[PDB]
Amino acid sequence: PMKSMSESKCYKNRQVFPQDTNHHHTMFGGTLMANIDEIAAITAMKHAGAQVVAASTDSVDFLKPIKTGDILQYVAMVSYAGTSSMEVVVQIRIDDVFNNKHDLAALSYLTFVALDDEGKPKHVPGVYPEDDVEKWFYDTAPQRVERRKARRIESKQTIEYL
Amino acid sequence: PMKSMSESKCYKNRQVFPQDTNHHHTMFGGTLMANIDEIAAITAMKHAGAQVVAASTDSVDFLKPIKTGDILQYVAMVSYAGTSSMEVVVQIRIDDVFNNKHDLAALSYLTFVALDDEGKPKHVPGVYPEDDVEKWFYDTAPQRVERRKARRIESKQTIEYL
Amino acid sequence: PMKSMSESKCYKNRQVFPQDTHTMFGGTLMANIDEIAAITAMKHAGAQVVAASTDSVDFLKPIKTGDILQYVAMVSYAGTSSMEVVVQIRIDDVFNNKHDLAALSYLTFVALDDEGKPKHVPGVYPEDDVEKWFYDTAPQRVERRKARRIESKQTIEYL
Amino acid sequence: PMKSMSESKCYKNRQVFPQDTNHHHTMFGGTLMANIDEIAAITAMKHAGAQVVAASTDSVDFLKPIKTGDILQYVAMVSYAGTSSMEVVVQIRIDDVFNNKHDLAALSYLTFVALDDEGKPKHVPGVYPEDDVEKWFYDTAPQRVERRKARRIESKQTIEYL
Amino acid sequence: PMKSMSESKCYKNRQVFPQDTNHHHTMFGGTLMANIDEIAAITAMKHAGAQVVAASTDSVDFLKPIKTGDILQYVAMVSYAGTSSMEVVVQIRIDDVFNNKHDLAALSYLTFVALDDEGKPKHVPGVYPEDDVEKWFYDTAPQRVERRKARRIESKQTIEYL
Amino acid sequence: PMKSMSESKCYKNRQVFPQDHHTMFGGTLMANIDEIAAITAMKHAGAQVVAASTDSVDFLKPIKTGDILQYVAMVSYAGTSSMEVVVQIRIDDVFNNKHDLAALSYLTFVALDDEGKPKHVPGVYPEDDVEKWFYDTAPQRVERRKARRIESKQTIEYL
Repeated sequence: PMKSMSESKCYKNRQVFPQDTNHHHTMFGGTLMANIDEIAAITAMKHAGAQVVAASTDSVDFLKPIKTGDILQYVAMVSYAGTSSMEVVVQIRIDDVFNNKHDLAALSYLTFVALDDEGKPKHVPGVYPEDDVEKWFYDTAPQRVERRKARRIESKQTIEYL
Repeated sequence: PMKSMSESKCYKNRQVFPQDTNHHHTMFGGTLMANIDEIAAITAMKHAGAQVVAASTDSVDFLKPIKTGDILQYVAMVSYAGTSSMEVVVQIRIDDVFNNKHDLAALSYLTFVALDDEGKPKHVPGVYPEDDVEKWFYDTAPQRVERRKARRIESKQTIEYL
Repeated sequence: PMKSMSESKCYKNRQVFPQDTHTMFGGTLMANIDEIAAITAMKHAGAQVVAASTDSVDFLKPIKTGDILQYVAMVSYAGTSSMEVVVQIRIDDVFNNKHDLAALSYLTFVALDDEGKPKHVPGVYPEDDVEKWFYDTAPQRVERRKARRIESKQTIEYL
Repeated sequence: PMKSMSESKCYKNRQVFPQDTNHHHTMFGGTLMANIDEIAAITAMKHAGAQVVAASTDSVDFLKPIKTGDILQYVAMVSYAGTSSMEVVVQIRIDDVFNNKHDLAALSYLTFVALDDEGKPKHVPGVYPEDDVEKWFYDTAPQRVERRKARRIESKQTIEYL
Repeated sequence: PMKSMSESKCYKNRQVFPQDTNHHHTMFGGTLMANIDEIAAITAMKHAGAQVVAASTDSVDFLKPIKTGDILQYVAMVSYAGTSSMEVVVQIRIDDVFNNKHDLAALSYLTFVALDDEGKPKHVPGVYPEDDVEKWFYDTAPQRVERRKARRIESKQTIEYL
Repeated sequence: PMKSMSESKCYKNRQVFPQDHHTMFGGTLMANIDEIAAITAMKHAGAQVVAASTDSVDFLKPIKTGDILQYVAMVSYAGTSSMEVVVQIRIDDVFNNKHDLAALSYLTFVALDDEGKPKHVPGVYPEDDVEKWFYDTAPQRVERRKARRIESKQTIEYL
């Protein structure tokens, strides 16, 4: 079974308010990350057709500053599907509604694991791209997914050490 | 100029409440990340002696599930100091308070840039470990820092592509 | 100048939890409705907007803890400076891929120039049969809107 | 069995804080609607002496902008009591304490249904006005109510079509 | 110049939500204290007819537990007025709205100072009771007020020592 | 059985932001005070705890936006089942590495068993010159607390 990256794509438009920003008109990194986590989890469930858990936030790159009164569009897709696990890619765009352009302000990758009711890993469908943006994330996923497994084993050492 | 990892170490004790969990009694990943972001930024400022910006969240590994009513301890330290940049390591512990135990539930690494009154990169002091845990993060930090730089190469290639 | 109902269409997916309740509390739903409708109206007007009124929120099916919500907002009517936004709130069944309409809301926004004055907005046109259903039923709702702000007019006068 | 509009009257003074406003320092239509819904539900419970559920928000009219640091006074009353259903009216006042004035900033009408311990519609006492303002909302209620029942017919036609 | 205790009396009905309670379904002391502080300031502004600042929360006594879904009624009054300062008393009641009983669940006393538009202390009117509840708090204020002036001497000793 | 004031000492660093004339809202400060103190009391008692009272919160220096706050909570007194927790709220100047005491609070917690009845707690002892200042002065605050609990129950009696 295969699902396109589009089938489980989730959208979220949100505006940046003063309670969401810092001391320099600039969005709290923590607030961006919470929203990222929220949209990615739903995208992961839709795709898996099962409850999911976050194994890890593999990265969040802050690329362009986000200020109060800015309009955000979050886009989430499954970019890699292993046995029970998926990489979700989230794009966070600054949406200019007065000259109708979009700039990529942050980029994030997350790893979710699907669970049955047992609490055990559930097989998930595979995923496939349909346009080239989807293909870009799809093609680059395998080098990211192995680095994820490598850094979780150096994370294995660290817990053992402590 | 040099600072110990301890000089700028920040602590945060917080309890896990219903408002913070999902309907499986498990802590929202986004909430953990907002708190991680908050504690790490303060640690980064203390150390830099200047305002700072988040360049990136390099990873969050969720290692043990966190449930409602659990007591958390966040510990943040600067584990690497470059020219203008800091890696902050944040440890999130589940604190067993009548068996006085601590289990490592999540581990995160973040990157900050110090800024002058203008908004341009500012020199930061170097950092040094004093105990063997501090030395562990310090010693393993350089292998992590190159991966950080290699992988934002992928992010601009990705921005370029889009 | 015209925009389709799709051009300014905004989406929001949300899961329902306890801080959100096993019936979802209305206040939470109404904050999310207002948030999504305003962004759709800005996108359409290409200008700052203000909420003139919430014309209705209909609670049709209860929303329970752990339900997954999908909000869809569209401009269903554009007069001179004012837009009607319709928000559909769906209970999104993701393991059997069903959708049930749980709540329905209609709001009225006015576009503003930099002054603080009403700004002309482009028109709107439907492209599919759902968009047409809301587009076609909008005109009775819109004067019912101005009809009750004349009744709102008497009320403030009296008080 | 009958109750005056005053018997179930609820009050709420609240100040408007940044957490409640957008970047024009203007109160969120959504926050206001949550507060209206909260005060109306309690007034509806008091009148019916039963748990209640919201069938609808019949209207909210935004009449004067509400700004940060403004002091609000909410007043909720039952303006109509049918068999199992109640109309609640909420007046939202900007409360000026330096000259002791009140200006009407928003007006809302909501519809609640009283429920059995089973969850089936429960009979409510009737309601009666005692002054000229209460009589004004009372005399104007039946027209709003007939519109309410009409608007749920169009709500079902919409559902059928979808 | 004098005001009765009733002139500046503020009311607030609020229901207790999950967001307000802990993992034992029990209201956050911090939330109650925030709500207490909010209503008292307004009562203080009303009495003084000027901006106010909180000098202290003189005590909050938790007398009966407050749970999720409970309905609270807060009542705030000026119980004492010195030259520039006011004591506000807040009663927090659990409101049984189907048997119309009230239990006093918490009791708090706060002290505000009225300020002029510059930011210096402003004189406030005197205060007087009209019923037996109002006279109860008025008559017992002198000991609370002396408890208050003593405790800011000890607060100064503490600062000097630190 | 005894624990030092340090064994259960808790820390919390926070910055003062929008959601928080920008002069920090007392309610935000008091919410944070209550949270940090309850955790210190559990740590000390090694048991679930309830807040009996907030004995005082003194606002000593205004806290304005961009201040960095450091909260420190300690057990300053331990009776049979009850604890006084002292919370220090500091304005932490981080580029001059100095500290100002902005607010000071004392709270009273009672320890509870799984039954829900008062649980005995270990005693407390100071180790440094600051800990001894709070320790030595606690009994007069503590008696002032036991008197105010009577006046509060009597108040209930009267109403």
